[PDB]
Amino acid sequence: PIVQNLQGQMVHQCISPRTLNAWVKVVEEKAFSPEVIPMFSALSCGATPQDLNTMLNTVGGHQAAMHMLKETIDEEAAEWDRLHPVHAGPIAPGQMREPRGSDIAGTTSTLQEQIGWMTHNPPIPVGEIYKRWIILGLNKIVRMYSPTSILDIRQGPKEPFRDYVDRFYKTLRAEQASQEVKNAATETLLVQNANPDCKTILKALGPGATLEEMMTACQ
Amino acid sequence: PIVQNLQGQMVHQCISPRTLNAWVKVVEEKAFSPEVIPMFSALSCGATPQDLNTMLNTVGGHQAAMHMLKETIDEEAAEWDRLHPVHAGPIAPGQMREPRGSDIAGTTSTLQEQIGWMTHNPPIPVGEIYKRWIILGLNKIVRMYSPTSILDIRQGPKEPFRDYVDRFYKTLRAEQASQEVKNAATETLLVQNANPDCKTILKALGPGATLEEMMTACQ
Amino acid sequence: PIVQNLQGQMVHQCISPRTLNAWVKVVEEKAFSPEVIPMFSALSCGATPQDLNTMLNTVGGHQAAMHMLKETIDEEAAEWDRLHPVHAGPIAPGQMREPRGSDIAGTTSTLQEQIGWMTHNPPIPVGEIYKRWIILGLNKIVRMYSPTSILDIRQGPKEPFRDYVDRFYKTLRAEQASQEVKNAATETLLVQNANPDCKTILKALGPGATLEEMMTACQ
Amino acid sequence: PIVQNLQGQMVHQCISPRTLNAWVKVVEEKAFSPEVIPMFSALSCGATPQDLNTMLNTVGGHQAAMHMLKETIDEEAAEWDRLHPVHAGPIAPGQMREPRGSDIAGTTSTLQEQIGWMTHNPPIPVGEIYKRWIILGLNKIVRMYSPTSILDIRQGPKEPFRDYVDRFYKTLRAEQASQEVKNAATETLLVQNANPDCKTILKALGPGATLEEMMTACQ
Amino acid sequence: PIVQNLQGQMVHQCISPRTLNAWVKVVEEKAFSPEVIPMFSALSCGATPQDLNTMLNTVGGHQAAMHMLKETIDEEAAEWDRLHPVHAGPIAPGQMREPRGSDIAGTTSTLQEQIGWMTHNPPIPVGEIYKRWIILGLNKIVRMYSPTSILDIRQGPKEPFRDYVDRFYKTLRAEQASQEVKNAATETLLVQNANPDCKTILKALGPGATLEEMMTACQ
Amino acid sequence: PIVQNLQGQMVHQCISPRTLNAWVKVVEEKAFSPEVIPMFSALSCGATPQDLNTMLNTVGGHQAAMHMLKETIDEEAAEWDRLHPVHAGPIAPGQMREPRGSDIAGTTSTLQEQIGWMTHNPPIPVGEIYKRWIILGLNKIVRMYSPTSILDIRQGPKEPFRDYVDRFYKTLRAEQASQEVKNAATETLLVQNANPDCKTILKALGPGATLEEMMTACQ
Ligand SMILES: [Cl-]
Ligand SMILES: [Cl-]
Ligand SMILES: [Cl-]
Ligand SMILES: [Cl-]
Ligand SMILES: [Cl-]
Ligand SMILES: [Cl-]
Ligand SMILES: [Cl-]
Ligand SMILES: [Cl-]
Ligand SMILES: [Cl-]
Ligand SMILES: [Cl-]
Ligand SMILES: [Cl-]
Ligand SMILES: [Cl-]
Ligand SMILES: [Cl-]
Ligand SMILES: [Cl-]
Ligand SMILES: [Cl-]
Ligand SMILES: [Cl-]
Ligand SMILES: [Cl-]
Ligand SMILES: [Cl-]
Ligand SMILES: [Cl-]
Ligand SMILES: [Cl-]
Ligand SMILES: [Cl-]
Ligand SMILES: [Cl-]
Ligand SMILES: [Cl-]
Ligand SMILES: [Cl-]
Ligand SMILES: [Cl-]
Ligand SMILES: [Cl-]
Ligand SMILES: [Cl-]
Ligand SMILES: [Cl-]
Ligand SMILES: [Cl-]
Ligand SMILES: [Cl-]
Repeated sequence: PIVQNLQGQMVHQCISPRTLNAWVKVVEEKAFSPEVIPMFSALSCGATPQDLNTMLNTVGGHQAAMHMLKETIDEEAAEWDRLHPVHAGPIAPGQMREPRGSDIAGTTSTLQEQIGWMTHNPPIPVGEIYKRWIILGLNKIVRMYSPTSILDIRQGPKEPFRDYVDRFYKTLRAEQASQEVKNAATETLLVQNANPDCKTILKALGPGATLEEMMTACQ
Repeated sequence: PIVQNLQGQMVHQCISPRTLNAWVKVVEEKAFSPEVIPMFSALSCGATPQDLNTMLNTVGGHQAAMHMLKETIDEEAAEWDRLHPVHAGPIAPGQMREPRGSDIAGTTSTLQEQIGWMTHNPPIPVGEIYKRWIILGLNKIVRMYSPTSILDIRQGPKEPFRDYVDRFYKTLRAEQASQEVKNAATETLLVQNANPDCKTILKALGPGATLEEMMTACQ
Repeated sequence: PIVQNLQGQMVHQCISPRTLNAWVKVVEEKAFSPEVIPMFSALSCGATPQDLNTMLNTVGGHQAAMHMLKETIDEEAAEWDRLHPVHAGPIAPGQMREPRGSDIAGTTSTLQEQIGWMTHNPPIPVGEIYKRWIILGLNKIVRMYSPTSILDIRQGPKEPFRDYVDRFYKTLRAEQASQEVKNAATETLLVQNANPDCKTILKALGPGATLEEMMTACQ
Repeated sequence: PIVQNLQGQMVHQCISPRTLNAWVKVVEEKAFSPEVIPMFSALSCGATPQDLNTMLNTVGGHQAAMHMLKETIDEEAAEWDRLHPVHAGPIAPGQMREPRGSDIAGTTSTLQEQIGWMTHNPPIPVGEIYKRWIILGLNKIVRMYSPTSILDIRQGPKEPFRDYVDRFYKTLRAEQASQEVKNAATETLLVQNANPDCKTILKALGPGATLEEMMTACQ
Repeated sequence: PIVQNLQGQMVHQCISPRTLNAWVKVVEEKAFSPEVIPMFSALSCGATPQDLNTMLNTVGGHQAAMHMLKETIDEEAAEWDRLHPVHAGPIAPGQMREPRGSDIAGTTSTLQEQIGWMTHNPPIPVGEIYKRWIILGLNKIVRMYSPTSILDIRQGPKEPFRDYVDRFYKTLRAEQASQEVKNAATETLLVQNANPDCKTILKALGPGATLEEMMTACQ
Repeated sequence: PIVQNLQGQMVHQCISPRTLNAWVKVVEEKAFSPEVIPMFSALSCGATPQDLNTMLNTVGGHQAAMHMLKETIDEEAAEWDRLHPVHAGPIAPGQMREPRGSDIAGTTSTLQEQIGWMTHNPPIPVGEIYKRWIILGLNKIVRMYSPTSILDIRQGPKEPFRDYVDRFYKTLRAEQASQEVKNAATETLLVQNANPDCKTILKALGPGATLEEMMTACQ
């Protein structure tokens, strides 16, 4: 990654074996669960496009998802080239060439060029731009591999309300619905999909009840 | 986190894989036991709002609690906006804009802005302010998930007084009662809920006896 | 902890996940064995009062001992206030306020104030003062939880003298007797509690024999 | 490796025990799977030719592949000598001698000479040149040890399309075919080798369908 | 330990949790085998007397040996006081007081005083002096706990000569005999204690044969 | 080891617990396999003679080999003294005394003297000179403990050619034959010791075939 050393200058460091192993293990253990994406974003803190390609390519298996990830990366790279056409001309002695879509993806750019963009003033954060493309493609993989729909998450007649809400927002997180549909899930599906005994209690609670108040009422 | 390097300047460092893994493991092993909160506060030492959101979002499962945590965060963010209304106007070339409630929660603020507030002179510690909101919501989760009331912790007729006091303050810690009710628990419930043999000995001890004196007397 | 960086200035560092995990594990594995106290003192090297409270509060269970530890801390804090009454008045622009007993315990003082005392010239080592209070309370827990008295440690008729001396000083260490009673344990109880065959040999050795000479004679 | 320290100067560091152990373990666990090559490239970040020879020589077993790796290294070293014949003459007091093919492979060059080339201005990156030779030979080992041909990867009549695509691109990755043959694998073999039910659905999808659209259609 | 930082000045660092755990584990696993002593010397590199007492006191059990270690430390401390009687008088503003025997053992000296002696110019290496006393006492424990004498290590009639020499020098190492008795062990006891078949071959080899030549001859 | 810090000056660092443990473990797991020697050379990067003696002495067991290692060290030390007789005379205030053979082995030299030679200008690399002696003795141990001769490595009638070549160069590596005998092993013994079916195919391949071509032909 490109990290600021203990002197105030942005320099390159090699990706650590701890970072490499941590990313491989979480994919082996959790696959494409929703919480893997924030783990990927944190383990790739300050990562160059080369570091991002390293983390992706060190993953063995799940190649169906890894190839869906490449298509999303190519789609975003093509959109970047449509919005940022590179202007031909010799690069000034102290400047950097404009990055193409494949340059941000680390496939047509060298590490020195990636360091040059990320450490420029003002900097071109090709690592963070590439990471946005990767996380976008990873989120589509999480939704595709989500097995259960939120409509099928219903509380059992003897299931504790706490365990049911655990399954509810676990499923809703993988579905990655819109903000409007997710915010009202507390007042709509969570009450509708509860068992008759708890739904009766939640009805007498009235609208605008917090999740803490709803879980307390059905305990 | 924002850490002072070995030169006296506050700079940003990426959250370490050791920190990321340590927080995920303690939640997998201890869930929301009371001692998880001081572990979260220590692992998030100097953490930015982005680091705090990272630690929370890397947690898979327990989504009922994680969503109760979001509501507490939104409640505190709304209270911050009520007490600190942002004043409109162009930001001076060397100053920072006033953070909104969602800016402290890391949802509407960039890392550069969070670094700008935390490294300002005087600094706006949005990371520590956000951590106060998170710990507040985490403490409410510990109380809700506390299974046993302190009134039901009674010493068995053959249970050693040491094991009974272990269960007593373990339950009392999760209940997180007031300081007045918790301080007098030594002289009130701890003696009342003891078995007849030890309660007789603790009665002859008289008021004002230390826990060391009470445990010694019933050994 | 407050550590001297690689430039000669005392600055604050966050407590490491390795330090946090090491202290939690040794309590889970060894509880309050005598050797846990030097491990606590080493793991808390240069620790601030906040770091000390962190290590104590991350311990789940053993709450009977942890509450006995709080009473010892409060007793020492009250003794500190009796010997150091804070003088009222505005603090000079470059000075620090006098710490109260609860300030050294980290309950009424901020981290910045603890850094201010520990890095002062001359420094007020509130971390080492607090650690003395904690170790004092921890030593009382080791004695209370010591199951066997030194008077009951006797060598078996067929027990090797080496194993008996292992049990002897293991028990004596947890008892934490006075220096006078512990120094003469070599010449008094260790010989008296040996089996008849080894006691006969140790009698012919004469007074002033080293433990190496006594163990060799009964081999 | 040759790493830039926290002062802006390229200096040598010893290869860490974490790096040494991580490379030995991944070979013990994954042998010559395709994802081992990006792991080798990352673990050898900034590595000198001596570090590269160290990582290769610490591998016990797989000596058939390790000897095939030596022949590829010798072939590339001979090609380097054909394109870069060293010019005889005394080296200037501040310059470096031209590296031979065996000098880049670390067999006829000292560490000081490798540091001299890598830290030169302009630098001769003998470590990255050697790594290109090693990765080239490692890729030939991956293809040779690939057990299954892509033509034999066909979807079962009841096999889910997701698992079939997992096996498809896993096999195709080890085959390491040309870019033209690999890019069209989505529109050609992946549909041809699917079961009759999914092939019918993929036919009605039409050409130019993304892998995300194809996997969704056969779910 | 007192380590030279990355600026050329000798400063104090806290003993690491890795060092603390490594010393406790090797004692739990190997007890007082001969190879534990060089491990103790390496783990205590640059250690202060406080660090040395920390490592010794973190050891639970083996208290018979740990108390024999204290007597050896007191014997050496008394010998130091006999050779270095402290001269009374006020210490100059830039000097250090002469260390007593108990000051080197870390029992009557503070860490600041130990840092003052070790970082003095010229330095008083109280840590290395104390370590010599500890290693001296540890070596006496290794000899006492050595179960087998070198005279009883004889090669079996069917035992391979390699395994017999393994047992020979393993026993001889724990005995820690004199240099004269240990150097000639190759030409004396190693041949005398071999089986009749190998002793016949070693006799025809003649004097002055290396261990490599002796092991080859009896293979 | 003597490592260049982050300021361009060669200073001493204590050998890390990770380095100490890594060397002990690889000897416990792999003994004296050929790949242990490059692991020893890497773990001892920049090691002083004291660090080298530390790594050797921390090895418990295998004392037959460890004593054969001492004789090789003494042989090389005697050869060093024969080629470098120390010249008597007082050492200049800024110079270092000439190292004897036992000084390079770390037995008659202090750490300060070893630092003085290694950090001299020009430096006397006593650590690398000692390491050459150790690796020389370690290689003789690998050959002695090699159980199988290369002449006895023959391909089974149903053994895959890949597994046979694995056993071939594994045995040849431990034998550590000459370069001339090892280079022609591809064209001589590897074909001669193959089964009749593969030997027939390798005969029709003709001379000068690469190992990749030979393994492909017998697959
Ligand atoms: Cl690492
Ligand atoms: Cl995987
Ligand atoms: Cl994310
Ligand atoms: Cl450019
Ligand atoms: Cl609940
Ligand atoms: Cl880490
Ligand atoms: Cl979890
Ligand atoms: Cl807390
Ligand atoms: Cl701003
Ligand atoms: Cl008790
Ligand atoms: Cl850590
Ligand atoms: Cl515990
Ligand atoms: Cl202590
Ligand atoms: Cl103040
Ligand atoms: Cl004994
Ligand atoms: Cl390491
Ligand atoms: Cl292997
Ligand atoms: Cl690669
Ligand atoms: Cl040169
Ligand atoms: Cl799917
Ligand atoms: Cl550590
Ligand atoms: Cl132990
Ligand atoms: Cl030693
Ligand atoms: Cl003094
Ligand atoms: Cl042998
Ligand atoms: Cl370490
Ligand atoms: Cl071993
Ligand atoms: Cl080597
Ligand atoms: Cl000298
Ligand atoms: Cl093959």
